[PDB]
Amino acid sequence: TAELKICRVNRNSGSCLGGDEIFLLCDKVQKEDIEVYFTGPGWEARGSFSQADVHRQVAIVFRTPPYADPSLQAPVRVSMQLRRPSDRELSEPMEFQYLPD
Amino acid sequence: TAELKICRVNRNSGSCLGGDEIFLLCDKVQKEDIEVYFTGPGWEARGSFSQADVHRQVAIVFRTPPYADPSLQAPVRVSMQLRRPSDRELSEPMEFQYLPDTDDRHR
Repeated sequence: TAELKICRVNRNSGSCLGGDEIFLLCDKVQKEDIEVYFTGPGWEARGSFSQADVHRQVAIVFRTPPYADPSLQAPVRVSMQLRRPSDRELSEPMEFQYLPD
Repeated sequence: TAELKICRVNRNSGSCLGGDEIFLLCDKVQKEDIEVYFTGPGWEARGSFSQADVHRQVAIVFRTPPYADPSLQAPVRVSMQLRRPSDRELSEPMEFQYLPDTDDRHR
């Protein structure tokens, strides 16, 4: 039922230390059944936010998670995706790059 | 405050030269009847965006207008509000701080 779609973001790169605030505009989602996933080879972490951070079901403001390597020497590419935990549905991925701090 | 309301923004400060991208979350608005109104003593300006920049009536991504003075030496706080042209309704004001900036091409 329904699909997940990332429409726009304020940024697609951030520090490998995590903690950057991201504004993500999306198609209708359910605040109690939604997450933001970051994935790379041998690594996965969720964006940090609460239900109050989901605005009118069409935008999520969250903080990026720390990357697996806190002392990056060059950019690394990971995928950012919306994920509905109930049915495991995933949105098409968006490129996100973690950078040296 | 009645119906127009700014709920959250990605940043509340930017260059006095304008052009900074702002993500503003708000209560329901009509894309063809809404604007972001900046004001200060004897100065007014509007944020720049297209109707396509209004996301599902509850979010606006816009570029800040340039402040009245590009020679700003110290930060200056101004007001930022949602404004509805049709009935001139205004949201409660949010503070925005313009910051000094330079352009090697402008003297």
